[PDB]
Amino acid sequence: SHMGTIEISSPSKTHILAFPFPEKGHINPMLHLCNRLASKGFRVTLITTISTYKDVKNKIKCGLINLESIPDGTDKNLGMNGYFNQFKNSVTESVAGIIEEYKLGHDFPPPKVLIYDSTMPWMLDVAHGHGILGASLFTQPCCVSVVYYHMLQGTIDFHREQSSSSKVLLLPCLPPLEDRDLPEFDYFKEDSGFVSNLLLNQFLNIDKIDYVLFNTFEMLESEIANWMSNKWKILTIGPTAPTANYLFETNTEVCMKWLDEREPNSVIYVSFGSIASLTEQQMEEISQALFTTNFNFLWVVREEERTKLPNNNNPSSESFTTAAGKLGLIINWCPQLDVLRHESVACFMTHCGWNSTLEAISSGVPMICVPQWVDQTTNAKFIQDVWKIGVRVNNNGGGLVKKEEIERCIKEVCESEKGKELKRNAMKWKDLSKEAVSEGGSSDTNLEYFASTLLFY
Ligand SMILES: O=c1ccn([C@@H]2O[C@H](COP(=O)(O)OP(=O)(O)O)[C@@H](O)[C@H]2O)c(=O)[nH]1
Repeated sequence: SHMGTIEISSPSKTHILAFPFPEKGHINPMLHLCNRLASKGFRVTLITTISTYKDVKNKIKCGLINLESIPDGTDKNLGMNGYFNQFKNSVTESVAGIIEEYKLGHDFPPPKVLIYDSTMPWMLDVAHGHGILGASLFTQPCCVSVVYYHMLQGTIDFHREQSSSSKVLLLPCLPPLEDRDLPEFDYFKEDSGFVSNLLLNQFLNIDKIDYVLFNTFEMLESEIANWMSNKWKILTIGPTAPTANYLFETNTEVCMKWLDEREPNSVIYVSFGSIASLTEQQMEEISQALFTTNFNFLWVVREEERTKLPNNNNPSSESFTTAAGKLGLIINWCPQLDVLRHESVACFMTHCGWNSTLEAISSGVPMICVPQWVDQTTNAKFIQDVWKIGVRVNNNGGGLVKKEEIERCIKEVCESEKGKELKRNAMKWKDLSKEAVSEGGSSDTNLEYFASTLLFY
């Protein structure tokens, strides 16, 4: 006869903590990843600052994710330094308290891993200091991330005096990068060094991270992902957003109704993300282009940005018939993924934030690139010249993008034979995007590696 005990380690008895930096471009890929992990059966606790808790609570539906709030640690009114140092002190202690709370509880399994935003690398020390694994979630592509790595290593001169000559930078497994293709820190002026260090320091403890996760897929970034694979065991697990236990954004019904009433491939979707704020002159140039183009438009203009519009109680939305006989809608926020996947959307005029770029890739929507800072410039270079799914506008070579140049790009993407090829390329990358996260695809495999190895004794 036999006698003894069997212990089973399963996703249902495995507790994943996740902690995004409180900006939408960081929260959203983290949330999507939490949804996929919950679907595999894991217990998942999303930790987020109290000021983003409401936004996140309104978005998550059907249940599977356990939500915890922590203090903001900031007030958003101070300058970047201080807003950040207080921030790091505050969330270290509060996440540490959550970790210990769940180690001692009985409703949940003890935490086995903390998934933390890659720009908060000190959270690896919190995870290890409490005896649990640390997964660093990068929310930018491999290609721009490697540029930060090379910048941190201080081997090549990244200083730019662009006024006396033009520089082109060659890094391994990357295309030649002109000066305008480098991640853009000069916009931030005296805080350029601080923003820079934030992104560079993602790599301070790369050798010690238990899981390095990238919201990208291998085929999209083949050469550079492999390069990174040979140095670190990175796991490309993207897109974390679902293909065509979910996220519900506001104004979903409004935008879907409006788009349903347009013709297929008739709408330019315009958004500059959750953070960027364009000058009122830049808003003017974009306005006049969209009001004279041969297409309908849906333009997200955030509430705080309505004052920058050309034009006492800023409307939450505004409906238009344009000078070319088309229809426009300005709205404070939309379900961007549903919008990009709508048959009416012909192209995406974007600031080229990474989530916007990859959502567009996963939706097969070609792009007009109007990058503003950090990784957006590098993303635009890859969108136009590598993936060939969009066109980048030309600034005085920070410079204003004039309506005529915006119109140029709209006509190329939306009217020309070249535009038809960009669309074909975008549908191709969308299929590869789907294959990566389907069973046996590179991202499904890499995410299963993370999930399966979490169970090991
Ligand atoms: O009307 C909008 C505009 C943006 N987004 C989402 O907000 C995120 C923007 O992140 P991104 O990386 O593109 O740029 P960031 O906002 O960080 O500059 C993306 O997940 C978008 O889908 C949205 O849900 N509704």
